[PDB]
Amino acid sequence: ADTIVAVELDTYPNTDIGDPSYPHIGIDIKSVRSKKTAKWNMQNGKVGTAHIIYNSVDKRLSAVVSYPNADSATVSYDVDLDNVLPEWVRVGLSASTGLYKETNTILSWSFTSKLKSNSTHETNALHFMFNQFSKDQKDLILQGDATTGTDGNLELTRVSSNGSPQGSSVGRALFYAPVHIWESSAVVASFEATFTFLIKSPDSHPADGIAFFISNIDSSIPSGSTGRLLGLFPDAN
Amino acid sequence: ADTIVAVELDTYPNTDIGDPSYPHIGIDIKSVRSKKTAKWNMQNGKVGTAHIIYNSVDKRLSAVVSYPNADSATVSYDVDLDNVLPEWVRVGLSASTGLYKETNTILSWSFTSKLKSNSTHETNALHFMFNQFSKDQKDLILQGDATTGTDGNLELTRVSSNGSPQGSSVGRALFYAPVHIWESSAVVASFEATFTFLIKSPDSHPADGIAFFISNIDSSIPSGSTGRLLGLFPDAN
Amino acid sequence: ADTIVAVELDTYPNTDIGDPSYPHIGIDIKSVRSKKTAKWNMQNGKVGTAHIIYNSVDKRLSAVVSYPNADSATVSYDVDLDNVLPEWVRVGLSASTGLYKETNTILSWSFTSKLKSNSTHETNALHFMFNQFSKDQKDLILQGDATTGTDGNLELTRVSSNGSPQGSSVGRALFYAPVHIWESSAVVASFEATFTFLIKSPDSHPADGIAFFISNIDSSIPSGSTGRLLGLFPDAN
Amino acid sequence: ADTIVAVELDTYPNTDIGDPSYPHIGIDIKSVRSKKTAKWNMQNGKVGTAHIIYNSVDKRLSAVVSYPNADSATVSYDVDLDNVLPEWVRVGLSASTGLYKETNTILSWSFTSKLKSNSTHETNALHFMFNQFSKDQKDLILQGDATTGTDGNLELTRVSSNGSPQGSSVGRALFYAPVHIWESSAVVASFEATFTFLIKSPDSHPADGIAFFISNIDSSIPSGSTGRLLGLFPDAN
Ligand SMILES: [Ca+2]
Ligand SMILES: [Ca+2]
Ligand SMILES: [Ca+2]
Ligand SMILES: [Ca+2]
Ligand SMILES: [Mn+2]
Ligand SMILES: [Mn+2]
Ligand SMILES: [Mn+2]
Ligand SMILES: [Mn+2]
Repeated sequence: ADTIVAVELDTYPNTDIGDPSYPHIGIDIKSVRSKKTAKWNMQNGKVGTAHIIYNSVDKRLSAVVSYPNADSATVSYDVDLDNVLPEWVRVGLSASTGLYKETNTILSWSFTSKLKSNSTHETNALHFMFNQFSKDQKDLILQGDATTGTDGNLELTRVSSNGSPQGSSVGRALFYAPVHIWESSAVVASFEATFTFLIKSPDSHPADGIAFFISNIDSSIPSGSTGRLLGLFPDAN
Repeated sequence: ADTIVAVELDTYPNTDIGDPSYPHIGIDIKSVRSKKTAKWNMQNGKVGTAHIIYNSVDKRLSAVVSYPNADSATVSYDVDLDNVLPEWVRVGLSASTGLYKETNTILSWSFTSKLKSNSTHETNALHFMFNQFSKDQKDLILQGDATTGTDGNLELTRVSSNGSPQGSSVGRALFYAPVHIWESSAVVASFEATFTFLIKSPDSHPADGIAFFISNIDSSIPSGSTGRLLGLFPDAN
Repeated sequence: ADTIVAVELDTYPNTDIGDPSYPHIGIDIKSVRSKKTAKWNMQNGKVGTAHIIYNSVDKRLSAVVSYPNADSATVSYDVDLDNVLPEWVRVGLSASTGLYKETNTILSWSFTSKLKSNSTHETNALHFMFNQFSKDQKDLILQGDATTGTDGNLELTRVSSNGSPQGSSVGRALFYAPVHIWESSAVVASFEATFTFLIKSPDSHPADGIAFFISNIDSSIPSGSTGRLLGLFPDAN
Repeated sequence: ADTIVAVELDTYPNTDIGDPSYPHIGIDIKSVRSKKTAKWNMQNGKVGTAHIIYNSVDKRLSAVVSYPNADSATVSYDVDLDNVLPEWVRVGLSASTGLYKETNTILSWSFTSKLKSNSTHETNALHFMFNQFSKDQKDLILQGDATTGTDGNLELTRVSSNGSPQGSSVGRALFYAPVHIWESSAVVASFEATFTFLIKSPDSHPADGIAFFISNIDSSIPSGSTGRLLGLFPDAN
């Protein structure tokens, strides 16, 4: 099985796998049963923004989510990612629906990783920024039901020709290049990610959510990971 | 009196003001008596690099210092800088000598500050990078004995025409623009700084050190702040 | 008198000073009588974006302006800016109204300048990005009628309490730090600027326009530079 | 056959394929017979830096090469790259030796590509920066004799265990992700690249050179492209 670290924007409360009884933001370390959660006042049909930050000095994975005109939600968890993830990873976005559903539309995604060595300075970095997505977006690896180019956006889960979200859908987008998150000479390693999203549903109960994740380079959607598993995990262990 | 937050590279142990009995890196919050220190294996005559990082989510000021071919030193301290510093600040480098002395030569200095609001994204930033310093470096405010342009470097303390460091010297360089570190709409604020330095002395006992600092916009060198006060503080309280 | 280089977004045709008979984008080198113009299909009440680029190898000042859903306009002019401007400059935005009027609202402004020397690499840079403007925006020098903070924007010219633009108005905003555009060791120097603007008028004939400019560090609004002079020039020579 | 655009640092004069009678920098558009050249005072055993710049407004490919303590060389050529290259490309470094030889050592490589659309702003970008290269550099596609990790560098051509360059060698390194250089909504597209290199030879006549190139995504070393063909072209047409 893959190795996954993720920040989830979890729209549906599954209380038997430890979700709180409300939409929430969570930090997931090798399990869908988040290590830490915070209440998230999710707004159906509004564009929101998520930010994720980490560095190897402090060893704290943190995230913040907001909408215009609204207060933010934040969550943090102390974890040494070099003890969880391999030295080379891929980074991605994932989303799912089940019997309950929503659009999982990404309007923008940026990421920056840096490795500073002890050689005079000495800086190594990767940065990408998407503010549109075209039909043939060659620097993304699309998995499952994910598509690019409809209204210039990344649709992680299936949307009907009329714009209605579909149930029982899972999809992911991974950046094409592998990312180097640990190196033996690094004195500080850091990453930051931001994405803007639009979660809409005809229903009072949207599901299931969107996640930013970091994985082994060869990660793939686990079998049966629709719905509450967010396209990330094979089971709810 | 000014308000100062600083990361010190303290080359001389002054044990009556709480220094450990060795060169050390420290976090200074409104006092020269560091809140946290770590041992620093300072190398006379070699070029080193310091990194300083902070964000308003985690509220942890951290620093790392290294040389080529050597292990690093690091220090961290939990502090909410919005409860210490004003909303607008200046950022700078400071150094001093006393009866013991050293060169306090800066070869490069970079800084990045970001304020992310809840408006769609919404990013505000300041970045500067110096890898040389000319004679008339109009975007630096020089204080005390600091000069620019000798061998293209920033000499924080006085150096004789022959290159020998002088005693009883203090000097600072502040970036010309004020820096916005808090704003009411910000959902995350962060800063990072890096500088490369060359501390050389003819003597077995160099003094006194170099600091990266953040201050009120109108900060000036306190009277009598040569030597152990690092050009930062009026007394050792 | 100041030394001015500017890219004008000129909303009102003043045919006796060489304007074409339509709104236009122009390159202004020490005169309001542009060296080069292109037709600009200005849209009253819509948010547009302008981009300005230059480097010292090619010695060509270029600009592009667009709106969403519309084609762009572009203009270029061959000019060695080191023969026009001093080594240190300030950069700014300017706008005016006369007997005809418009809002001259800036929603965002970014700028990047780089000087690459022959020392190993060796990079020097300044970057700033504003996506909001607060009431007390200490890193801007405001001149004339310019204000910050109304709806989070920079209003270059006066707007009544009800939002109606006023006539006979001029205002500018300059970045606080001086900018180094030439240095003796530089092997390549470049700059890029972007700003987003909203020009609205109740009238079929808006005036007078918005400009991005580069000037001597001590530049000030010339006497009598409302209307067709764009807050930039003392006369129409 | 591949489609190649390159900037060559050509160390050996092959006068029957149009080289000038001295080391030179050149712009190569689909042929090893440069469209434009300039004299290059190459220094055996010294670290140099090359810069390459282009944008779609001006349609001018320019390059500058220098050493510390020395004057620069520059070359430019007017060319619309959207009429030469496909919309998606890979970017790379190439080098070769023949019966004459040199080390073709890369110490650093950076690249930035940007696509600005007419949507509010709207920015898309890719940036990478290498200041070291490890043994298993997963974000580089190595071709031919290229290796990474010896002394932390990228060795494009073969070097014996003792550090002597070998003859009859060719090697390339391409960034792993495809790069988007044209898009239908872009109003400005640009790229910039920088690399630092060390060309050393025991011989009074080093050969053959180093190039930065842009190619179809599936580009490979052409058969027989050692020596004067620089790992780029199948023949000297
Ligand atoms: Ca759930
Ligand atoms: Ca001390
Ligand atoms: Ca006019
Ligand atoms: Ca040749
Ligand atoms: Mn959950
Ligand atoms: Mn101390
Ligand atoms: Mn005009
Ligand atoms: Mn040639």
